[PDB]
Amino acid sequence: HHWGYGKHNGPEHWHKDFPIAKGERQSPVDIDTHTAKYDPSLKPLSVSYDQATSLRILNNGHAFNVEFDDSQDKAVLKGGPLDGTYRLIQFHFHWGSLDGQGSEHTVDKKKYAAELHLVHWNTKYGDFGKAVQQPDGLAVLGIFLKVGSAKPGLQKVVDVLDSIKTKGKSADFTNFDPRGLLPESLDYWTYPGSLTTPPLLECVTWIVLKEPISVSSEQVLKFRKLNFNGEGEPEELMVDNWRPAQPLKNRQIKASFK
Ligand SMILES: COc1ccc(C[C@H]2SC(=O)NC2=O)c(OC)c1
Ligand SMILES: [Zn+2]
Repeated sequence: HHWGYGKHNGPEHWHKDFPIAKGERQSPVDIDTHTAKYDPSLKPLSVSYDQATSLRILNNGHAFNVEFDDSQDKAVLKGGPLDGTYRLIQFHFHWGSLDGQGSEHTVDKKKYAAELHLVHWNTKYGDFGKAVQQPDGLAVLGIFLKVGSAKPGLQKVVDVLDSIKTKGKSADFTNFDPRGLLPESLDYWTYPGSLTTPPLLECVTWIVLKEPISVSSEQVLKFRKLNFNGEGEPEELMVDNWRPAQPLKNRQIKASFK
């Protein structure tokens, strides 16, 4: 599979190798704030990242992933719409060429500069590969980025990017605290969806925070210096690595807040 984000291999082409691209619960979606309904049944959201163990940062030619040790319940997401325990395995971002685009989810059609995805898997399925074959296998916590003041908790990530410029490069990335990427409020929207890259599996409970985080123009500029290509290949800047909004179809987006 040679999927990407260019004219010739981008989102509009994915359906040929991955027919689920036109399925019934695809992500991302536009979040219409005037349609999403407060759900009093949602339990409190619990982000328990105190024992998180980051390992490594990898440029995979699509984004960069910060990977965690998920061999035990060290960093978990629970509560909200979720039944049981979801283990943090990695986070990554999607971003734009310009500050007015980059997010995958949109809010009343507004695009943010970027979007952070913290990917977790349901521990009742034993491993990640099994979890992605289930409708309730993953929980992705999505956080919007806007350009304003610098995010201090992001700078350790920004500073390692020079060392993973091209596809297939990785670097040791220990002792990174993902709590420094969260906004103040955990108010969220939730809906059932999919992975936003191939293989596009319909296995995700999306939890999208309402409050964006602010990052500096300098921070996001350094994201944009990454490369999609491998070392020694013609430079293709890693920008606009986002899938656009997909049809909502027969789904409701629930709000955790009034
Ligand atoms: C096979 O299971 C997976 C799971 C998650 C991703 C990451 C995707 S899903 C998302 O929300 N954003 C992304 O980039 C994946 O990518 C190959 C593959
Ligand atoms: Zn993502």
